[PDB]
Amino acid sequence: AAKDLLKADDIKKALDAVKAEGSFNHKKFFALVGLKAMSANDVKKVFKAIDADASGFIEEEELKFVLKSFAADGRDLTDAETKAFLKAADKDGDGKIGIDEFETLVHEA
Ligand SMILES: [Ca+2]
Ligand SMILES: [Ca+2]
Repeated sequence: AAKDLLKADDIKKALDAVKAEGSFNHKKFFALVGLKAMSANDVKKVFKAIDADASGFIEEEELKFVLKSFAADGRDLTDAETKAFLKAADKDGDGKIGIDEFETLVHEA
């Protein structure tokens, strides 16, 4: 759904930089693809897609396929890479990244 809403080549540079098995962080990746360039509104729409279980929330499982909107199966978290996104974006440390938390980590990425 966000594959046509992106630049295409921007997703090939971020994923090509993290493809390693633990080379993903979340800042250099999103900063590359260009998700922060989107507008807070078009960001709430990017998150609505991150929301895998349609629960207006980004749970740890979402993090596993966080880059799914860009690729049904693009970057497959290594597990440790998923433990970074969760402890790098979850500021309140609640276990769920709502929008403001997500759009805040997508723009500061
Ligand atoms: Ca959710
Ligand atoms: Ca949170």
